[PDB]
Amino acid sequence: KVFGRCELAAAMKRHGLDNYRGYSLGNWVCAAKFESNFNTQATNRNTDGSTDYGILQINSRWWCNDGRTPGSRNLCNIPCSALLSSDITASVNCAKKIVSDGNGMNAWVAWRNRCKGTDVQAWIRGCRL
Ligand SMILES: [Cl-]
Ligand SMILES: [Cl-]
Ligand SMILES: [Cl-]
Repeated sequence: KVFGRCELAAAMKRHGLDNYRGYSLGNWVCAAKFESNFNTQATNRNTDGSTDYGILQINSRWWCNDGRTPGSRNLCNIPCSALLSSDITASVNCAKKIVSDGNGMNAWVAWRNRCKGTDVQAWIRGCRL
């Protein structure tokens, strides 16, 4: 599914990401914009042979099992394909685990490079939340 901006903001709030580990909602919407363009079916191969999946481009090296990432872990205990669903629940519960891990949202290179320090509140402008 390709989420609408305000549509994703509302689902992310409802699932408890607004200010999760101190990251306001616009941070999360911003990260999804630049990771997936709001498309739950986004997949992208990394140089290390791992793959990123879903609206938040959660990676198979640590976080999900795709059966084809040597030496990998599955810390969120999910098939990577569950991150592709139009239901963002597995993605959100997995993001919560990732962002508590130490480096916060820096774990999303696109967040660090494209969202961090910007007017991320713009990503939730106009939304009834
Ligand atoms: Cl915000
Ligand atoms: Cl694997
Ligand atoms: Cl932090």
